[PDB]
Order: sequence, then structure tokens, then C-alpha cells
Amino acid sequence: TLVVTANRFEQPRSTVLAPTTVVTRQDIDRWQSTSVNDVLRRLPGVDITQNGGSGQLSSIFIRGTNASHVLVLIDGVRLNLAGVSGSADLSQFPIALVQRVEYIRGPRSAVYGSDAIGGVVNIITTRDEPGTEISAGWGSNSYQNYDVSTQQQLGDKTRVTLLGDYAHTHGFLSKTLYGALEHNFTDAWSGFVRGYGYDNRTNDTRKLYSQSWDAGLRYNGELIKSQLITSYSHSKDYNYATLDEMKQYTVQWANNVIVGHGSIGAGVDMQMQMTTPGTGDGYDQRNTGIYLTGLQQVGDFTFEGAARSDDNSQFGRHGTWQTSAGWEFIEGYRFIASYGTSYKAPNLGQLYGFYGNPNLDPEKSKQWEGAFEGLTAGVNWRISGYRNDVSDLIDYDDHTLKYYNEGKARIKGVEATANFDTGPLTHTVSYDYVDARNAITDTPLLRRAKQQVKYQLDWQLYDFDMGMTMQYLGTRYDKDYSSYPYQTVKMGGVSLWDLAVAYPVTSHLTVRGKIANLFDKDYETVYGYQTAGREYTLSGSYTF
Ligand SMILES: CCCCCCCCOCCOCCOCCOCCO
Ligand SMILES: CCCCCCCCOCCOCCOCCOCCO
Ligand SMILES: CCCCCCCCOCCOCCOCCOCCO
Ligand SMILES: CCCCCCCCOCCOCCOCCOCCO
Ligand SMILES: CCCCCCCCOCCOCCOCCOCCO
Ligand SMILES: CCCCCCCCOCCOCCOCCOCCO
Ligand SMILES: [Mg+2]
Repeated sequence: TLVVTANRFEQPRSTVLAPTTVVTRQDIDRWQSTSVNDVLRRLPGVDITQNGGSGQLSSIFIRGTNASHVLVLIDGVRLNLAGVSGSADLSQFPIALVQRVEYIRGPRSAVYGSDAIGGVVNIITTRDEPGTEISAGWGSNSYQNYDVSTQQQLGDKTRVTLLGDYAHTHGFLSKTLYGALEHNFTDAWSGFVRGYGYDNRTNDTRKLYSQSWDAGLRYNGELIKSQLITSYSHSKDYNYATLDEMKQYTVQWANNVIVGHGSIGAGVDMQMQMTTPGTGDGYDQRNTGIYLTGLQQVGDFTFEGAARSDDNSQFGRHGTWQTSAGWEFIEGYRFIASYGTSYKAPNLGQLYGFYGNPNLDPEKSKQWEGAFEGLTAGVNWRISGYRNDVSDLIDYDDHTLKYYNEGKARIKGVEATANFDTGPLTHTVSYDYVDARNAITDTPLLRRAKQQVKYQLDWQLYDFDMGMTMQYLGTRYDKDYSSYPYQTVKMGGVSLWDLAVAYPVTSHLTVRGKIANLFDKDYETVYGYQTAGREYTLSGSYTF
């Protein structure tokens, strides 16, 4: 029930005035997930289209927004993937590193800067769970996974985690190494060192290497909270022949204090990107931002706010803000209103590529949102409507020879969610409606399901832990490339069911079973790229 992402500090969800979702490891081990897209598609407002199976290019669309309009943080610390030019993928990101996910929807550019429009996904790779764990998997598609993890001090003050994981099929191979050091100076002062890298091979061949190093100091006291954090990432993406290399440096400093019935915060955020020539000659992009945040509770009312100023070495200064008010009109029920502003920064290609253009400005969004949330007869629910006007979109004029700012996009959506228990059954449902169009031409965007329905259902029989997940992906427009000109089609969307089971044998030695695409239904999220739907996975874990 504690989440950071929102304001960079620990706080209760019931305190965040905006929809959010949290995923813990335990969930991920239940769902038996081998892919970050597997753990994301299950959540509200999210749809992921992939040109095939694991390893393949995927794009994430949050609440009908474009593929690069979501912010992926890794303890964030954004996702070592400026792109390389320029949006987040997560196809090649090792599920083994994921210990938790916090996801918040709506704009948060006013804390994080450029990139937060529609959503923020914060993939965290830290944990507090001592003991060593050796696991493995064998599935039905040449899938073979082995993993070993451990966390133990070493000190009584310092603690060390080490994990190595290996996953390939037969063509996608991933190898991953992670080590960490957590030292507590006092009962309030703490620090860490983090290093990790993965080397992936994806069959034309692709070879990507990444490595990340993070170091940080934190202070959490009775009233005052502060963090100083430092990150450097190095990715090399060899395609074949091309190479993309990006080096990313980050330094940020924030503070927060408990002033009354909430807090007030502020920090400074600096980022440097070194992109190598032919990557995407070479560019060095620099961005610095400054922001302030605030949460105040006053009698049945809630107020949460952030505002930021970014100075960007190519477009200069851009400012950003957001505000929410919550009203608990009767115990258990709340009405909530939010408004927010956000931006996406021009990327290397759009800026300095074959086509223009070095003077582009950021794509800008405004978002308004209304919501009712409640606890009723044991059901925790929420329903929101939102409207998102995006403008100064960067397009390709088709004529001169360059990118410019021109198109607009309206989005109107609705999200509803509920979780509740009946028997020994737990239910977790959501519905989404995304009406995303081109505001000028008034045609549906493309690649976005107009409706999604998600249902999860968990229950224990007899020491057998069962879980069933159901998804309806609605109708999307895409393009029939096969023939030029490429025109648009309509895929009808479909239903998928997955079934996962788990048995605790003895104590440290759980055996797990999964069946994806229960009915072995054939469908595509991206026109032309066949999905792989009929896999049996069998897996285990031993703890000691
Ligand atoms: C001390 C600064 C207060 C919040 C800074 C960022 C807010 C910018 O717009 C939000 C305020 O505009 C409407 C009023 O809402 C303010 C409530 O936010 C919490 C203040 O503690
Ligand atoms: C922490 C609170 C500060 C956030 C408030 C920002 C809201 C913007 O205020 C009014 C906006 O009007 C400014 C734009 O006016 C002209 C637009 O471009 C021309 C430059 O002046
Ligand atoms: C402690 C840092 C305070 C930062 C507050 C502003 C961050 C972004 O500002 C909100 C953007 O709204 C308008 C501000 O930018 C407009 C720039 O024009 C100002 C001179 O005309
Ligand atoms: C759009 C939001 C809808 C808000 C409707 C809620 C308004 C009233 O909420 C229900 C009031 O509580 C009724 C439950 O009855 C009391 C239950 O306690 C059991 C013993 O007293
Ligand atoms: C107050 C929460 C509403 C969320 C959807 C349920 C209400 C539907 O009532 C009328 C539907 O609105 C007509 C078109 O809906 C699309 C608008 O989506 C939200 C952005 O305006
Ligand atoms: C939603 C109608 C007004 C009362 C909302 C109750 C809470 C809804 O929880 C629903 C969980 O997901 C299923 C919702 O499906 C119906 C809502 O769809 C709105 C249509 O635009
Ligand atoms: Mg002409």
C-alpha cells in the first residue's frame, strides 16, 4: 500500500489522488510471467502490441496515447532507452530483475520532466527478502530458464544481493547479472551501490548489451526525507549492419518534509545523454529540471500538486504542472478531479536525421480527469473519465522534406476497476474505453484497442494455488502493409484465457504450471505478425 513513483517518496496509495497499480514479486511468481509485457498488459489502461513473441519489438500505449508517451523508470531513473530514439520498449528487459512495479496514470511530467503523458511505469529491482533461491523453467516452445538469487548480510548493517539469470528459447536468448550492496549508516542514513547488465540475442540477428550502475544516499527521518541519487547506463544495440550506443548519466537531489497533514517537496534533476555517431555524427543532449511537490489533507478534502521547470539544451525551457482535489463526501466514497500538463521531447531522429529538424518544440498535452472511487459491501472500485488533448505533435509533412509540429490528437477515455472477494475466490476486474482520434481529421489513431476488459480470478483448492486470467482485446485499426499503398484494416479483437497453478511441496520447493492461450486461439496484436498461443510452461523454485 506504499508507493513512491508519485512523488519520489514513500506514501499511501489512499493518499495519491490518481489511479495506480502495484505489482509485487509474489504476484509475478503466481502469474508465472516471462516478459515485462506479460506483467503490464494485465493492468488498467495499458495495451501492448508486439511483432511476434518474446524478444520482438513491442510498443506500449497508455490510455490511447502514442508509443513514446509513457515514461519507463527503472528505480527511476528512466529506462536507459532514449531510443535509442526514442520510446520505451521493454521487450529486452529482463523480467528476472523485476521485484515490483508501480504504475500511475495521468500526467506526471511535473515531477519527472519529459516523457510522462498518460502514464508512468516504474520498474523497481530492489527487495527485502533474505535467503537464497534457485529456480528453473521448461516450456513448450524450446523455452528454458534457470535462475539463482540470494540476499544476505554480511555485516548486520550491510547487505548484498546477487542474482544471475538465463533465459532462451530457440530465437531469443537472455543472460543477466545483478549485484547490490545496501549499507545503513544509521537508523536514518543509508546508501547503495547497484550494478547490472544483460546480454540479449534476438534472431535478422540483434545483439544488445546493457549495463547500469547506480549509487545513492538516502535520509529518512521523523520529518525530513532526502535522497541523492546517481546513475549511469551504457547500452550497445548491434543490429545485423548498424550499431547504436548510448551512454546516460543522471544525477538528482530531492527533499521532502512532513508539514502538517501531508508534505511539501522539491528536487533538482539533471540528465546527460551521449549518443554515438551513426547511432540512431554524435550528439550530447543535456537536460536539467527543477520541481516542487505538495500533498495536503484538510477535513474531508485532499490536495496534491506538482510543478516543474525543465531546461533542455536543444529546445530550451519548458514548464509543467498538475493539480488534484479529492473530496470524501461520505465515509468510503470520494470524488476526485485532476488537471495536468505534460510534454514529450523531440528525439535524435526527428531532430538531426535525414529529415528535419533541429528547431522542433515539444509535443504538449493537457489532461482533465474526473473520478468516483468507493468501498461498497466489500468491493473496492473506481471509475474515471479522462480527456487528453495532445498538440504540437511532430509529424512528417510529406512535401518539403522535414519534420514539423502540426497535428493534434484528442483522447477521451473511461476506466473502471474493482476488486473483491466472494468465496475463497478473489476477483480483480477492469474495463477500459479509449476513444483516441486525430483531432484534425477526426479519424481513429491506429494500433489502439477501443475497449479492453481484464479479469483475474484467484483461489486455493487444497494446497493447490490456482489463478485464471481473462482478457478481451477489442477492435483496433492497423495498416495492411503487404501492399502499397498500405491501407487500414480492422482487426476484430479477441479473447484470451490463461491458467496458472501452483503447489507448495514441503516448504522450500514450489512447483508451478501454466497454460497460455487456453483455447489456442490465433490472433495478432500487430497485423502480419503471428502470435504464439498454445504454450505449456512447467516450472519450479527451491528456497533455503
Ligand atoms: C508549497 C507549494 C504547493 C504545491 C506546489 C505545486 C502546486 C502547483 O499547482 C498546485 C496548486 O494550484 C492549485 C492549489 O493546489 C495546491 C495544493 O497542493 C498541495 C500544497 O501543499
Ligand atoms: C506552482 C504553481 C505554478 C503553476 C501555474 C502555471 C499555470 C500557467 O499560468 C497561466 C498560463 O498563462 C501563461 C501563458 O501566457 C502566454 C502563453 O505563451 C506566451 C508567453 O507569455
Ligand atoms: C521550485 C521550482 C518551481 C517551478 C515551477 C514552474 C515549473 C513549471 O512551471 C509551470 C509551467 O507553467 C508556466 C511556467 O512556464 C511559463 C514560462 O513563461 C515564464 C515567463 O513568461
Ligand atoms: C458516485 C458515488 C456514489 C456514492 C454513493 C454512496 C452514498 C451512500 O453510501 C452508502 C451509505 O452507506 C450505506 C451502507 O449502510 C450502512 C452499512 O453498515 C452496516 C451496519 O450499519
Ligand atoms: C464520471 C466517470 C465517467 C466515465 C465513463 C462513464 C460515464 C459515461 O457517461 C457518458 C459517456 O460519455 C460520453 C462519451 O464518453 C467519452 C468521454 O470519455 C472521457 C473523456 O471525456
Ligand atoms: C460504472 C457505472 C457506474 C458505477 C460504477 C461502479 C464501479 C464499476 O466497477 C466496474 C469494474 O469494471 C467493470 C465496469 O464495467 C462497466 C463500466 O463501464 C463504463 C462504460 O463506459
Ligand atoms: Mg504537390
